[PDB]
Amino acid sequence: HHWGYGKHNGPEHWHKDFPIAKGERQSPVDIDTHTAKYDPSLKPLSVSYDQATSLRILNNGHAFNVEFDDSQDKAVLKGGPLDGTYRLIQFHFHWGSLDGQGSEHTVDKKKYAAELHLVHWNTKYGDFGKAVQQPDGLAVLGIFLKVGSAKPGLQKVVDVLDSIKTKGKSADFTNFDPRGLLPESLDYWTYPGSLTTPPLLECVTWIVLKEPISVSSEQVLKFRKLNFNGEGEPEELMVDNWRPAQPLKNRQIKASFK
Ligand code: NI
Ligand code: NI
Repeated sequence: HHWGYGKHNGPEHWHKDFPIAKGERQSPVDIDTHTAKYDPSLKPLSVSYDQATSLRILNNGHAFNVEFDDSQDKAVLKGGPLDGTYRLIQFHFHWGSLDGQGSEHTVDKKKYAAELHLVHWNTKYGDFGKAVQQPDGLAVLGIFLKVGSAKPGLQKVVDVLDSIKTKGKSADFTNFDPRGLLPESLDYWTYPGSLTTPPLLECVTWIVLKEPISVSSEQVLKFRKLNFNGEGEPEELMVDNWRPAQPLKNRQIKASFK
């Protein structure tokens, strides 16, 4: 709770507390769409969110986390590059100060206005805390946001943010359907990587959807009204909470589509 996104505590500093920041499988990365190899071996991706059950939303001083009840076999990601089954625990976003930046992954160096991360843990390790200690512990579905038409399924999120403005505030947040945040297509890129915030663990199979979602300007402007600070400290708007692209280091990015 000293790391952040600023000049003196941002991404270029994180390696001091977290040496893995300079590791061999760090995220995000630029997705070079011409270099990515179509992989006919990938099985169909399966997103089964019909029983997802949200519990709460928290401003953690970095982003806001929508946390789900993951105590039962509900809200599962499987197939694609995955072996076994991964359970949804939370989602969050990364976004910019301006529409021209905000995403963590880039596509041929293109930055989107924001990116959504749906975080799932491998059920073979029994819970999230043990899964993050394993190289195949997590599967994160990444979805790019562009500014245009509103996303009606985002509006419940946008409307609770005024209740969690500052670091440490949380609220009850039930019956949120994450299916309303998906694009039409499940075409994706996949590669082995890491968490994009400290502790930067190399435990993620990344699945980045090719098709962005559209959100309105007014929706992302409400993201940018959150605060990094806690109440009673100077106001610092919660913007630019994205780590830039890291070295690919001879990993391969595979495409699900030709
Ligand atoms: Ni700290
Ligand atoms: Ni993230």
